[PDB]
Amino acid sequence: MELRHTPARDLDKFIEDHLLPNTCFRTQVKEAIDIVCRFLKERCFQGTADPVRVSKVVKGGSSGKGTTLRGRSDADLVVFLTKLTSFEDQLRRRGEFIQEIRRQLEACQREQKFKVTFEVQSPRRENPRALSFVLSSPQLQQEVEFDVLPAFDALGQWTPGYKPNPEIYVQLIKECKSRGKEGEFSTCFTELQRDFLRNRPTKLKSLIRLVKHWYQTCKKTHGNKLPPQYALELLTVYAWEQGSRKTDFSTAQGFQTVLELVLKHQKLCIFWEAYYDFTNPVVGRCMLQQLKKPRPVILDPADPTGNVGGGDTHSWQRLAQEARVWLGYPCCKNLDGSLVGAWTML
RNA sequence: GGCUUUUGACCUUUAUGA
RNA sequence: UCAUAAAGGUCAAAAGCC
Repeated sequence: MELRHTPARDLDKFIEDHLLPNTCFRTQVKEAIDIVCRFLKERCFQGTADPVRVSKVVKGGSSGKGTTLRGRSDADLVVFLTKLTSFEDQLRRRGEFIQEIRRQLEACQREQKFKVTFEVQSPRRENPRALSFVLSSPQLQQEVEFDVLPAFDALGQWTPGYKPNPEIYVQLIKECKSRGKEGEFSTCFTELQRDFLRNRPTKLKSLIRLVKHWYQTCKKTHGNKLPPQYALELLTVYAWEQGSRKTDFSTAQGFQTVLELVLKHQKLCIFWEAYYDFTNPVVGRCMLQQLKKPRPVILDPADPTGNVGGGDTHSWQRLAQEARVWLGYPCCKNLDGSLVGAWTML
């Protein structure tokens, strides 16, 4: 029943029975999300003496991408505030707004609205990106974990399917590389990150789910010294774009392709021009600098300052060693014993 | 041939915030 | 119009099952 004992033919069956989200489970999470969202915009930042307001609460993480694994009762919310004027503004006052959110959550708890339990000092205080807590509500039938991140609304009103004005990227690059905070404000472009995955073929998302499951399995051996999970998601998308491009493909072949790409990480230089490009001199120069870095280079399609590769070859070494082992498992093999084969790249 | 689910798309509408 | 949840209808993709 485990993935490592599942034959290649049966990968889609494994995904269906173990990875695809459940209806009743998902409805609980969505209601929990609405409860927190309404708390933020109706209670937390709504006082008449309070100038700060919520322009939008954006659902990030896997829930925004539609790549959620079954049994995952959690949500990552980015709350964009009208007060922040810049990225540096966010970097300084984020600890302040997190304190306020926590104080209002305590107030609602005092008023017996719901029950919240905060994560105790897993990160050290200063500088935190998120407020972490578990929500318990009488309306809900299960508990839901939350990560809430206050952010400067860099995109403003952005419509999916369109390129942001590059001037926001110029602003980002200037502020980032002035204080060495490359990739620090990728959360501001959460909407771009989920948009990059939203319209992908259904089976590609299922493959992402499978890759994520494999990743988290390895994560129980190595812990947090692996590359970011987001890097594996981008790598999976890259594999499909270069080697398949079809709604219908072999799940096993896609899986082996990603594993082999992990092995060949020393030659990975991956980027997109989905939301930015070389047309703007400053932006294009930033892109070029990134492509000249030690491999693997996997540039965030939403943030030109972010190399998801991590700049840690040790993490990729540990993942490559898992990749080589898993290539000998039944999940990459036909019943006769031979490998299903990887996609032919370009 | 049929059903269901998951993930998206489109046309309206409701609530809340901007 | 954007964000979060929901209502009605239609469409698509993939998967599972009969």
